[PDB]
Amino acid sequence: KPRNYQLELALPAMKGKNTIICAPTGCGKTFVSLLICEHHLKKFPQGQKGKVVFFANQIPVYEQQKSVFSKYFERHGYRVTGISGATAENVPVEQIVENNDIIILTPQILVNNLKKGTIPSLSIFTLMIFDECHNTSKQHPYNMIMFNYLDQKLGGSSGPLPQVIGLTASVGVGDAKNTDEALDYICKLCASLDASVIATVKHNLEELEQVVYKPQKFFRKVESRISDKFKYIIAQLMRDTESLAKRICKDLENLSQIQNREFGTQKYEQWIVTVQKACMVFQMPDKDEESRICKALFLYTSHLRKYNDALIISEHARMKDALDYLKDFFSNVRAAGFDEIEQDLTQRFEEKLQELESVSRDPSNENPKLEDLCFILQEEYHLNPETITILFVKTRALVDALKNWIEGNPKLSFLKPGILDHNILIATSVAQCNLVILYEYVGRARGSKCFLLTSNAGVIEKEQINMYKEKMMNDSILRLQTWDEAVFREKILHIQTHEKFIRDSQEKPKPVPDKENKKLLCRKCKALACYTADVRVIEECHYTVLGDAFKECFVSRPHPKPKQFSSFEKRAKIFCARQNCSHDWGIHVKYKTFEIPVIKIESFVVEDIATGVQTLYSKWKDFHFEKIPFDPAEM
RNA sequence: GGAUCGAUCGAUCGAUCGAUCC
Ligand SMILES: [Zn+2]
Repeated sequence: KPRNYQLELALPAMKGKNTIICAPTGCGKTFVSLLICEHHLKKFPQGQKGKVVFFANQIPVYEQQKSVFSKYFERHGYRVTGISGATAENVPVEQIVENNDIIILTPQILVNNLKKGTIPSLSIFTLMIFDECHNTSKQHPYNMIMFNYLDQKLGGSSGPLPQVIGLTASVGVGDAKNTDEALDYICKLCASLDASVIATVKHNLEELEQVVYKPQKFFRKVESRISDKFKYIIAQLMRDTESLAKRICKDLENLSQIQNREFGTQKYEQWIVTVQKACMVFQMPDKDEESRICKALFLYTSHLRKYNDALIISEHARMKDALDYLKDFFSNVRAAGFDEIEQDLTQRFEEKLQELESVSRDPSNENPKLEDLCFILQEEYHLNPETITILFVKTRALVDALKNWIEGNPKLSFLKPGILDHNILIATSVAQCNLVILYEYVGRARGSKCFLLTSNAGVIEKEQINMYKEKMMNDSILRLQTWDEAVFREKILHIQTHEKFIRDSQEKPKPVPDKENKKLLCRKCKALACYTADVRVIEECHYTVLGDAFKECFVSRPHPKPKQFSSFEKRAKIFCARQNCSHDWGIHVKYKTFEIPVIKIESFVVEDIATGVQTLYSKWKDFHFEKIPFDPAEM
């Protein structure tokens, strides 16, 4: 039943103006959107038909919205449907939009349609409902739809424009420090979404917080370990590896010029990636020993990166977990390669393992952060044995490490694995949620706690300034609601005019393609893969090769997760067809009836025939050449 | 495969991590 609370948010939208309706409850926002849809479709006279559209960004929320809209809008006789990645194949989306009223298509589908030519004008709709509209920041599908909307509006051909009624939970601040910058950011959001009112409950505050978030904070700053024998042994191993890596590259310290680097930090991983991407462009004229040098440097650098990841895991998670990670990596790479370099590194790690295993089993080397984590878990469960806790972790390499720790720790047995009956649900990013534990990470059950565990004061200061930013965002929302409509509409119109101007400004023309027939080579092998004259672009995003000689240059491998995406269907991945390379080149797909190995320029190095410079690109867009379109008439 | 977002880190750009969509 619609209560007065759900109507105090819908009143500013039923009048016929664009809003930024915001509520902390999901069910509340859904019911408000349903009431707005009902009041908007029922207000039209006879002869006209409404085409309200809903924008869900995720598949689960899309399914929930489609289900609730189909169950609600039944007695009214409105055709409600939905379009996603599993429905926009060989269906005339124009026929779906023209013959429906409450379509709930995802925003990427509407962006693709507006780009293709289907649905030329955006005036076909009469009410747009953006779900979680605080994502309208930059280049987002919501922002691209709003760019088309503002271009058709300010362009001087404004037709029957639709209402752009939004829906969010937090208006968001971004990186504002003073109240002026937060007000500017909220005005920029309201301009990009083109709304004149920010609906927020200012009358019904009594029954607001009965069944809402109502969180709490229990910051717990901890210290790191001191008896770091494992870190010392791994640092000695990495120093030996880096020392024996300089036998072929004397200026390895010269290739990456940033600062002093230390083992076990993200800066070391960045230095590793930089020295990898810098030593992969050698131009030795032998082209035979140069391949061995590049492969040896790639192997040493991959081993250093794995050791650095193991150090970070041992710093955050347990020691046995980092040891298991290193053993798993070594066992996985042992079956792929059999060269003397891999043998040397594996035998060195095996020599160190006889002592690393004894060091890991030492009960006096337990992490203190895991210690007081299990302590606070024990005390909170002794306080209440029916608490469904969620433990957020930064890396996905630790969501399973902490699960193994919970399953192995004898001091606690009441917990169950809940990697995302299941008591604790160890997740990474997003129900009851009776307890949250942000472990090194930077809405119900009134009485729930939220413990933040970290070994750095940085996260504590960031959470403090985040609470201050939430307070200042509430104050700025009150200040904006205090304003009238005229000056606010003029301000948002000026903001969107300036944004349209600066957007028309940054228009990069077509870069002049090189008429030279440059070629591609593997990363860790430097073997001739294919000439760029043999590369065909499929849909301005995907690239493939049609050469018969290229068909034998790779080897297929079953994909761990195949899923078709509106154009193709995945079948397998492709690897380099050498003795001990096994380098990830791309993915094998089917377009309509053919089998095509679509490659990625990330795992490739470009070599020119004119000069001979070896360039390394990241994405296809940065790579400029004669993009020959895919011709099905050939093969 | 491609795009998008967020966090961290490093010289307006780049790297890593995580998530989303097509
Ligand atoms: Zn290769």
